Amino acid sequence: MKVGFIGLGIMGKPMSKNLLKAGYSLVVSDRNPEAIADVIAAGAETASTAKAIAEQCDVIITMLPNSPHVKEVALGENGIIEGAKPGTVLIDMSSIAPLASREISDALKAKGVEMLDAPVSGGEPKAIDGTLSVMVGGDKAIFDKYYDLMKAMAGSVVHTGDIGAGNVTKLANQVIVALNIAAMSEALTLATKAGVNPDLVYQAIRGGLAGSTVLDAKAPMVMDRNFKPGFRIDLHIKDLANALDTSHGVGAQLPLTAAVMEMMQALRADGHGNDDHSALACYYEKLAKVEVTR
Ligand SMILES: [Cl-]
Repeated sequence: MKVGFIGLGIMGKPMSKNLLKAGYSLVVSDRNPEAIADVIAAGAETASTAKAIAEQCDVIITMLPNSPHVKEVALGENGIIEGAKPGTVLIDMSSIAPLASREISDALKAKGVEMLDAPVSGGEPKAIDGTLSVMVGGDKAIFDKYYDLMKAMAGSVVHTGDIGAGNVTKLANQVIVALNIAAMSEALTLATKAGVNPDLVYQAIRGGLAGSTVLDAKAPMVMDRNFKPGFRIDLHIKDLANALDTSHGVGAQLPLTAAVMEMMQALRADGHGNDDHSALACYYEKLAKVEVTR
């Protein structure tokens, strides 16, 4: 097993380093040569194209921002499909529209290339420490074959259905993450405006029914004025767009997501698109005229 890994960003880079630590041999690529250099310094090899990675690796992980990027890497000129022999597996760990996962899977299947959609959750801290949750769609046999590989980056790896089900699960995930952040922001801004120190609020509630992974990850960032990604608002906008599109296709009911989407549009318009999604707090701060600080 040489394992391909394409996309060495905020999530991808630490994930690849966990695979190296677990003893896997990697051939890596990214648009940033410095990101490649960092991962080769940890033990990886590299190649000049996705096609060349696919020529050398029986399994390839992608960790990319959106469907256009995955489509270019998987299907485009010098892409995976041009180098992959029948039986090669793509594990796309990107968060992309479920329809796009299915489209890319069908295109790869025509060449005999298999695919799992295995997006993740846990944020940069859990990408680093290897305790991500992974949620996967595709064939059970392929899931079972690469469970250990995926588990080397993760605290949990769960099969959720056929191809695309990983990304459907990730849409549900991203609805929860956005709303949990917004809810934290709404509540902390209320308490601050009403004259109670939000750090004492955080300490007081974190152990009860209001406790969450978002609360412990993001309340400190907000109060310390640290909005460095992390996970950019612009990427969360793409995920909510996908969630809303899916909801409108199947007739689900997404009122709170629809509201938080408009908040994120306001944040993007006010220069916060490249901030961590904890910057949802800044929306509330600006409307309530108070800052949530230590
Ligand atoms: Cl997408």
